[PDB]
Amino acid sequence: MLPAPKNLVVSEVTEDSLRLSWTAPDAAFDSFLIQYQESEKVGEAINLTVPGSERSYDLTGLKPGTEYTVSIYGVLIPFPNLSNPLSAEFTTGGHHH
Amino acid sequence: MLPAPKNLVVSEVTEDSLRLSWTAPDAAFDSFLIQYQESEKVGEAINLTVPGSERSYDLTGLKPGTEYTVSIYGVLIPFPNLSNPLSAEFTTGGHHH
Repeated sequence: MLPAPKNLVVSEVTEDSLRLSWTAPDAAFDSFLIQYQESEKVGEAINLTVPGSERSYDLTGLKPGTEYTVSIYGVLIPFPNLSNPLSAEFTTGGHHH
Repeated sequence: MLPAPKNLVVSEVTEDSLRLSWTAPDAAFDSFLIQYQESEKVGEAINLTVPGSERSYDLTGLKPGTEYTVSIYGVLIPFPNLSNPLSAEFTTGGHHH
């Protein structure tokens, strides 16, 4: 289990936008996943992804006087799993020039 | 350790091309990595990736009467690792209309 980001805060609160900020734990991430949605309306979260270098993000296109539930996760993208190799030597037709 | 693909074979041998074929083990892959290079020339492998649905691939742009070392690996792309979420409820300015 990777440690969660810490201290999710808001600033630059307007009628249609919110600046999110957070702090990195003792592990670096490739990305942060930010999920958000109106706390009351029935429906699905909107998913945003930002590079792991980032510590703030501006949410935009929001509604005035409205509560939003915001969740942030650290994301680590593992290297792919490789099998053992299978090898052969194959030779094209004709003669080498 | 994922099991290797099996039975790497060649067909449609021409002066400039080789059809590779192989068999899947008792595990499915997202992709196969195919590395190939002239067996004798000093230099780097060429890396090709094909979807895990595939069981043959045509190597092209080759030299006549030339031996190529070919290696194939199964590739599995894991789901990303997620931290625990950190959540908050934030509220935009103004009044709801």
